[PDB]
Amino acid sequence: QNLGVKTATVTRGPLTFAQSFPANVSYNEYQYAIVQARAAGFIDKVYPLTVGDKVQKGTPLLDLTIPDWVEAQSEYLLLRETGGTATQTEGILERLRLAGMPEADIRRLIATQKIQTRFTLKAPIDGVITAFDLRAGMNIAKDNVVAKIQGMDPVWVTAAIPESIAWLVKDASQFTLTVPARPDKTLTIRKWTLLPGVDAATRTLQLRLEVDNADEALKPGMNAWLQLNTASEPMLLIPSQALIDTGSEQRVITVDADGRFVPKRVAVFQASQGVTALRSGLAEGEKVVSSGLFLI
Amino acid sequence: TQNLGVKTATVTRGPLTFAQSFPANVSYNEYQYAIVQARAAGFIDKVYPLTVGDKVQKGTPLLDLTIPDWVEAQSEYLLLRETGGTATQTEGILERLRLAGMPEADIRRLIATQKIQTRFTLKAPIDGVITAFDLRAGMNIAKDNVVAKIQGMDPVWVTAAIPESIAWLVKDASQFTLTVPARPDKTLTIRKWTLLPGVDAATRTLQLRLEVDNADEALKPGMNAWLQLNTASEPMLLIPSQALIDTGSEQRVITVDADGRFVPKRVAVFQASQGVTALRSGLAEGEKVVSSGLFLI
Ligand SMILES: [Ag+]
Ligand SMILES: [Ag+]
Repeated sequence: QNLGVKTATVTRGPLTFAQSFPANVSYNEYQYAIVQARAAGFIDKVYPLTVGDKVQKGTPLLDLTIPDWVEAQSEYLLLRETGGTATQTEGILERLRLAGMPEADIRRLIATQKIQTRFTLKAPIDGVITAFDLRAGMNIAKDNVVAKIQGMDPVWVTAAIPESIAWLVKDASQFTLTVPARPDKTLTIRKWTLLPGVDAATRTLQLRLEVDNADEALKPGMNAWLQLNTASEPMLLIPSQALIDTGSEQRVITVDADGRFVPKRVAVFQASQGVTALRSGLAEGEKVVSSGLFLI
Repeated sequence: TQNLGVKTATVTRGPLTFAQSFPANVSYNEYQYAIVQARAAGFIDKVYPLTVGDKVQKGTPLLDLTIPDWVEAQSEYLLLRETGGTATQTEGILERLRLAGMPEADIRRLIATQKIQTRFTLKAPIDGVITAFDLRAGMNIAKDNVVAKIQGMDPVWVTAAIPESIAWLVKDASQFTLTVPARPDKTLTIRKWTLLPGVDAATRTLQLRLEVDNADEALKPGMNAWLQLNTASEPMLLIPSQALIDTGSEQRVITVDADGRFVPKRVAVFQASQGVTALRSGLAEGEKVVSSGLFLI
């Protein structure tokens, strides 16, 4: 009959299965930008760039020159002399932007008057080079590609999930990202999405995850770990401490408010995370004692 | 757009079923063993052609043994059938003997054959397999001391290594499908099952105690046993997979309003399994669709 004790109380609810997962970083094929040629032409310059550097934003990649183009921009040129009604000249200018002449150039042809030489092309978005090293003098064709850039503001980690435990995930907080390379502050997490593709090896769905890269502290192909938390159909819960056995016997403390205790019988369904859930034995609201201590 | 050598399919709500094979190691149940112990001090005789591990067919002899003291009273009583001592007296000692531990089938022989009871054999309780015992000949023993053990085999234990994550999703014996490389044979029926809530700290893994019906006795333990388990999923709208199509960013399939007129409806697949698929969103509970179809542009 002591009372240097602590009170506990039975509760209904689910558990929380921990689970760490292997994750490999990735570049979202969405936050990228490519620069393509308006139409065939030839090249010039090409700066001190390799397949992957750091462009600051809108900056030169290479000058280039185009034949054919000129043929008409000169034909047109004479009309401003041979009194060809405005509508005529205009009709050929659109017939040029058509083929694909930069608008800001045409104003410059019309103003500076001197036919349009070569015209450099600048990188659209800040980012990181990928593909491109081609240089000097090359013959190209229409909308053919010339180079790519990679954005880094958002990033991709793709953990490999078991279908069996798939649909138990429906909120971004179940996830807890972590990285060996960068402990640091946070690993905040934009949005999550699940490619319903069943990697036929182990029944595994690729689980895409756009992560906030601002401080740019991450490259790709790194090592990334995913602490996921799953749950369970709710069951009668009790703190583990307050449970005891050692053999076929399994059960603990009933405490009806009269401060009087009693041996009640419970069969643990499963245990996890320092607390246990009884398949059967107690009642929704019943009170039990954890950390207690008293005599025979 | 008009053929009809087809087959009709109808959308529905419900769960999927996740397959999953698992490693299992057979085992003997520490409940299906028996030990034969002595009633009281005595000495021995015989001891049959048995080794530490044979095949007892059930209730059968292990050895006969001789005991003194026992005699003391069983002779005293023998005179009360001559010296006219009320039936109540005699019977009072017989119980006082079964008390000490006298085989009921032996007393009948004491009363019938009359000849005081020489020695008396002891038989093996349960069908099984001998474990411990090789002791033989003539030996001095004491009271409830042990003599031999046996291992039952009729019920057998297999224990799969289950992940808690998936744990609670199992509540019926039929999800279990047992298979053994060694013995394809007929069935592998499965008495009862149960979970030992001890989380194997390595991988978050429970045990999965399974009592399997070993009748034909075709399984020793330490064997290889595979457990094809099936899980489930919170209910979602289903469609036969045959009746779905894509190949790129497009994903959707046949809507068939009763007018026999079809239409390209757009659906989003949550995941697939076991030959059917489940749409996160897209169609309607009971909308009609076509599997096994086939027609033109
Ligand atoms: Ag449950
Ligand atoms: Ag679903």
